[PDB]
Amino acid sequence: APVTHIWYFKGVPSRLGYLLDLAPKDLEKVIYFAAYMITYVDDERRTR
DNA sequence: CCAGATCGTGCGACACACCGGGCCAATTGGCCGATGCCGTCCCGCGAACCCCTCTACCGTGTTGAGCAGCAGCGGCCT
Repeated sequence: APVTHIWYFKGVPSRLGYLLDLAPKDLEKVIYFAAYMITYVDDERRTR
């Protein structure tokens, strides 16, 4: 299974957080299997 | 003065100088040929060597200092 690099996750400032605009707590929750993340949504289909 | 050392000279011996002959001793050193023991290998069996599998009373919780970013809150502004 894929894993993350600790240098680009933990070190302040959280580079992943800055790039994706995620607070470090949310990122830590996601990567360490504590909450889901929505990675795709079909806006036009649901609106129709 | 004059007689032996030194040297001249002479006669002989002569130890080889030659450069050429004519045979030989010692001493071979090869493996010739024949005989014999060891290295390698191909099984043969067996001791051990490692891996996998299953057992059903039941049983249910682990210092100080320096610098920077984030969360909560007081208080405008709409």
